[PDB]
Amino acid sequence: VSSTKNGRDSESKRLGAKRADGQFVTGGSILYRQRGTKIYPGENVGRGGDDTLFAKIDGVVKFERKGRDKKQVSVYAVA
RNA sequence: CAUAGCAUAUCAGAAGGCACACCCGGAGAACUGAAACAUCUUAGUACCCGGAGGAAGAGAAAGAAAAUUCGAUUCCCUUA
RNA sequence: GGAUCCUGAGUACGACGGAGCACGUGAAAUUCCGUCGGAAUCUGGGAGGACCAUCUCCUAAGGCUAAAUACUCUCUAGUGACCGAUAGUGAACAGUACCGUGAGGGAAAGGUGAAAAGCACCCCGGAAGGGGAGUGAAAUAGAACCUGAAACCGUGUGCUUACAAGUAGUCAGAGCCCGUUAAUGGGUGAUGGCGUGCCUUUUGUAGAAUGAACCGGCGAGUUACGAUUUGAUGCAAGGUUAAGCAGUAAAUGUGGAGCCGUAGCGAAAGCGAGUCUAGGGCGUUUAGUAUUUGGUCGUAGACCCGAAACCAGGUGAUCUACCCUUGGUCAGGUUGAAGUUCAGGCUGAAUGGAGGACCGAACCGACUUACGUUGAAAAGUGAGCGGAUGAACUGAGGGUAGCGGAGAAAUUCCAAUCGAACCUGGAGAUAGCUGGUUCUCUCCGAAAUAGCUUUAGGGCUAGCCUCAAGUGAUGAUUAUUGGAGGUAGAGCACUGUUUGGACGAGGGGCCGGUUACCGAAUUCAGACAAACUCCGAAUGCCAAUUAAUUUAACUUGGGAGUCAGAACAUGGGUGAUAAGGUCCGUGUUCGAAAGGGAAACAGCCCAGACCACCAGCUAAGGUCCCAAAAUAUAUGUUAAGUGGAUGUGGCGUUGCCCAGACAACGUCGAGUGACACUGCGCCGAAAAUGUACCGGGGCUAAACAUAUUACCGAAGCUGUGGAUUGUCCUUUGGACAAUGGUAGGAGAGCGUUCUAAGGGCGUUGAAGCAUGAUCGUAAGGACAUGUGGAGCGCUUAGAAGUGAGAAUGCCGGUGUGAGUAGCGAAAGACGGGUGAGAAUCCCGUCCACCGAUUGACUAAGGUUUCCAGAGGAAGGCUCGUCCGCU
RNA sequence: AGUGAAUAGGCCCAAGCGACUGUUUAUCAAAAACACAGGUCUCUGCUAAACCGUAAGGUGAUGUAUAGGGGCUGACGCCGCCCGGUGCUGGAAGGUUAAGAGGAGUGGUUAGCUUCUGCGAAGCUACGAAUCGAAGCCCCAGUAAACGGCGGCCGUAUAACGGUCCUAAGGUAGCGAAAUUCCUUGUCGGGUAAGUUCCGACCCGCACGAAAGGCGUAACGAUUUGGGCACUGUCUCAACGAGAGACUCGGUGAAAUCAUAGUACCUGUGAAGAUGCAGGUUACCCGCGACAGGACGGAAAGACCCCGUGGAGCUUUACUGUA
RNA sequence: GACUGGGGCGGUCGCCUCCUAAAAGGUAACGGAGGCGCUCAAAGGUUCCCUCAGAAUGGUUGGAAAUCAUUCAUAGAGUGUAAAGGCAUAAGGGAGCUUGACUGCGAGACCUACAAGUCGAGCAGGGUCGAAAGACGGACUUAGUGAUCCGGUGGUUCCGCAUGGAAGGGCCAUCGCUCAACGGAUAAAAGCUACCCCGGGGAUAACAGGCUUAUCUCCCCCAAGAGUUCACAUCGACGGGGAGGUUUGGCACCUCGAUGUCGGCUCAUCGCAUCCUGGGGCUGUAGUCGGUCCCAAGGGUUGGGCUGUUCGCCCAUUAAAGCGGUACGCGAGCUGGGUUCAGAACGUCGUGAGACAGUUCGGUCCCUAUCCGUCGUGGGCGUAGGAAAUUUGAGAGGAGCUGUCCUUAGUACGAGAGGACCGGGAUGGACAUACCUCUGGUGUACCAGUUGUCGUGCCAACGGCAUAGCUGGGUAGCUAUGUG
RNA sequence: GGUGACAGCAAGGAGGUCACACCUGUUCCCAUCCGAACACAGAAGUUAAGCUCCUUAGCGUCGAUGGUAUCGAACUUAGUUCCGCUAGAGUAGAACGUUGCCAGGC
Repeated sequence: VSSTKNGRDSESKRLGAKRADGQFVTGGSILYRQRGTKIYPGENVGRGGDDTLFAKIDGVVKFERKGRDKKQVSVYAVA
């Protein structure tokens, strides 16, 4: 009988943290999924063209603090 | 004229029935499957017609092939 | 010898249209039919999957041709881990009885005994039937004849019953009567407690949702060939034969065509423990193969039953429609439209009497209304009513046939069937839909959800279940530690909403201006947000660990089911701050869960049933009687039984103060009167069978409260004995245990029929049938006795038409309704006769009925029914001595 | 009491629809439906057209336009504006452009006569001015008892005329609240009755315009619809008689149905409407006669509604074929 | 075609962003909001530099402001495209040179049923910008497509039929139309059933039951005033507020192997939210009139004309002509007018088959009562001796309604006309009950009489049949309209 | 002065060619309407400003203690109890940088 104008939405992307602080990761592992730079790269960490943070060596991840509010993620080598 | 044909005297050659099971011909569906349906499938099946034999049909290289060859046709097992 | 003539004509070949070849017409190469066109004669011509060449290969346009091969309506001889009378052929005695116009469809029905010795004779009886007696091993072996179950119907008897409320049982329990597989014995049962059948389908069924009257028989995952994965066994770098052959329709023997493996990779040439494009994929660091067993799958009808329909070949116009040829019927009345004589000046004295005429019988029809509706009748009867010389009614013959025919037209008719008749076949059509699907126990045990889908009550993969093999901390819960993150709450600093309160430059007041006033701006002043935040939890999430208790977790395989969910409490959307509403999220319980409480009451509270007991402690809820346990204590409230008002309850301050404050127009003496946060009340509150919520009786506590204690209360836990299975010290026992269950997965068994081998039994009595107070954890097994009169167990192995309570299942038998509905229109009375028997048969004498017919003929059609004598088993809606019956 | 019994038309006034006699759904419809005698329109020159057949052969018809086949319409009597498939026979003549012939002239190649370069003839080759002329170009210069419509707006409830868009006009008479109008029992009204649904009186034409005929009739009629007079148990309001059933006795003797039954009520509970559950209340056992409240009574696997990649029939400018 | 708080009509169907979403991720509805089916040879790369809308300040025309300088001026600027998350390392605004908007690959990871999708260090090769480190595999991030099959263009060191070219396959690169219902039935496809059939479903609608109560009927709570004026005698304006009972709707829990029907007829039984009668009171009741309330449930509560009607308007009455429940009480008790059936006429709308919901005429209502229940009537047994007759009454059921004439009284009262209440017996009535037949009447099927046709015994008189042939009277019994 | 580890904004006060700035420039490499920017060449005079030394907490930044709730559990169907973890406001209070490795000069 009636006409509903709404009814749209998109598929949810699975953004956010992917590995845990203190956890041993492997080289080229994805540590955080994000639109934008909610968290910056750090030591032995890169960013891809989707704003994806990733490791560059085999180590241990620590989330830390960059300036006064900016946050970053690093990987430190020796396990 | 002559054919056709009329008869006559002759041989009875046929006609009907069917084991339609098998075999050889003429004609020839649909439901169904494709998760609908039309090319396709069921299927050259069912059913109808003929011939009708004890078997029918095929068969003796204008080939198969590529070797050094087999060697008409028909049937079984492989290749599959 | 090898080319001097011959060497298979509308042929070969081409095109347009089709077809057959595994092949959808492309390269159709190869081969055929229709229409047309249409070459060559051996250094020729045709083929080798388009095609051009070298190479092979062959010589069409003529004919015949054994063997090895297919099938069985038949014949003779035989065979079977094939059926035994609802089976096996439809058919053991039938294409019959019967049904249909026809094509066509199509049953039920075996049994005396060894031998008829098949019951001489007497008694009762009209007879039938029986009682003796006889024959027989045996007549409860007598033809309704082997055995003889159950439903259902009776006669007798031990116990019990006329104040009683019900799924008919179970547990307790007197009284009376008995005496067995003699054992913690059997029958019946005053009286008390508890208790809403089964199956199916469902979120949920006592259900007023489905199915079944009862009892008996029959009635549903099979086989063949392939594939995958388990178990077993042989051989092993190998393993194994197929068809065929000699043998018995067996084993065995033989027979290496083939198939798998020992090596893979790449599209492929190819390379090779490597290869394809260093870094990568699939590989190498070896066990396979044959037969057989279990599970699942594929092609077959593939677990069983069930459509509406489609197609093919046939049957029917003896019903009905229209037509053709040849024949019949239509009582009586009424009426003067060109009839017609005379008389008059064209109507009077007169009067053929026609017509889809107009009243009415025969005949044809069917408008109203009553009756009838398990009918007298699958379309009728009574009373009225329409036509009744016409387009009338009707007989005998012939003709049109299903995409058809016929139709004064209604989808109306075509054999009681028609928007497409009937029969047989394809055919076991298809049915993602409903129903049904048959012995026992032990262990484990879901789901009602993603995603996609011409998909939405279906399916597929994932999730969750089960079984086996492997791997080894990788599993779970708490501590102590880091970490990612914007919800509750709060807050306005940003985006928007906000109400009051604010300041002058200026368009403006004017006669350019004043100034208040209109608008925006900034301004001090303060509430709000799912799509505002910077200031942020509790929890939940990931992880790491020399941080403690626990027993999981994962990978690869075989097998599934599930895809309708429900209430409750908490977080939210939608709706109305509705719904036993609807949609998500986090838990619980039902589903699939018995037990106790809530009166009753899947989903609420407590709690998870292996089995025995007339042992004990407790949970939730309870302790006056029903109905177990406190009429228990001590101490308080309640008087009501089940919007505001002076209603009352404190802590309070207080204005006026006994100098005399509120009244009576100075008497008067003890507080006055106010203003509130809180306790019980107050009205507040007005439906239909019958008191009606303590469930009832009843209660002033037996109400509601608080604080102690006592006790009762479950299938929870503990005692005692037992079973089956894990678990592991393994003394397999002492323990550590465990043991509700639907779809469904796994294991172990019980019975039935048949076969092999070995041992048994049986006329001194097999199987079957009936009874018993016996044994086994269950399905089930014995033994004793009676009946029966020739076959049947056990042990180990093998093979299946291997188990029924449900399908509005199929067939047979027998109930209930019930001594009930009905006995089909219609005159009978009396006397006599015959008879075992008479309302009913025969004979009277009366009396009634039809009275254009219930009369007499004549047809079609039917086929002996017709006459006489005998007879009453069945038939005849009662009877029967009678009869269309024998 | 004289048709002394039995038999034998009820009438009158007003309206629809159909001319009439006839025919029709065997078995819920007998009629306004179908026919009909007449009208019309069209096709057929005869081995006619048309129809059945694969065809041969047939019917039409042993007929021949005063004859035959098909459609519409229905006796009798009174009764135009229009052809629009982006437009259809006439008057016409200026025309334009398809196919074809017409050739003043005009070029690569040597391009003579002139090598001191130009009417360039003429060959193979490579182009081109005149003026003329088909259907269509035209309002395609017919058509309606053929499919059809009869316009929108606006002055205003092409309604009356009044200015209009564009076309073929978008209305002849006649009728005019309409088996058709919701507003609208239109407003007007009236005849009849005590009280309405008892009969036609303006145009104020949603849903109007003439053989898919518009108006009038005398006859009809088991047709529809009103109003009177007879007359009556139709009713007030029932009573009494006569028979057949019923009901008692002798005889004979079914059927649908059925899980087993020792089968009460009220309030409640519950798959939300209980003989069977809870709490109460009432009730000795067993028949016959009568009634119809409940056993969600019996009967027919709901015909309404939805669903199935189920079907059948019909239509069409659905898709694909084909006579 | 599907979805769908039944279906149809309507809307939608793929992808992106945000809320709902409960601080990881995920998460529904026909819940609430917006975008996409591209664009850019620079808006790409790399080396440099460089940094506010607005306000205030003034300034040659000043559309006030664009153009002009100074004070700021938190980024509020701005970023091609909606949103969110991020950016002054600018990822924003200029300049140079350029094309990395390259060729092979990739340890490992995110996401996920699958097929798809996402990110990547770094290793080769060959390069652009920068002096150099170094940076670069498009774009601040995330939308801008869609398998396979067939078909079409070019390379090749692949196969290719005996051998060899070779058309054709294979591989590598590159295209095009359609799949928007966007996991695409093969890339070709409309309607009416009212003759409708079969398989199913209370998984899902229409009636009745159940829940709810927006709506509906009512009961309470608070006020400017009208009313001459006096708020409250009368009404309550804008009004908003609490409740109670469930009648048009919301929901889809029983019933689709059937719970089968609207009005009327016959017969009831409950309620009170009272129509009459019965009590009372208030009055802005002079007085009858009346207004107005409260208490009160026993009994009563009508005859017709029109419409199928519920409902509704009208004529006459009456003391009065209430409002509700009971499957909108009652169809195994009745009818069948309305409406859901096959025929037909008209109107409108469709090409048409048909439809509408408009009309109009015509159209088949089954059942033998088992159990419980109800109304009547019997058999059995019982109860401390057996019988016959009289009784008591625990407890049940039935009956309680109405109107005239007479005082009173013409007194109260009425400046006028108009008219109080109140007391006695009685009275004879209307309905409905329950007796009965003496009276008026009905009927009388074995009673008396008159009469017409016919047939028998032959005149007549009888008897038979014509509805008891017909006509006129009528005993007992049974009766109303009669009497109590 | 340079680089390098975890507090600001401004407001009065002063102090010097050792720092570095203020200036002199168009003269050159640089370089744009403008040597206003950017370059380079001066180095005359100089703490007036930037720099630089407490500093004022006035603005700003941190941040207590009290304790005003939401997991768990019962009671109940209207929010009440026992727990554990405790916010945002807001008070007090601090606070005008601790200061890592070199030159020069101490």
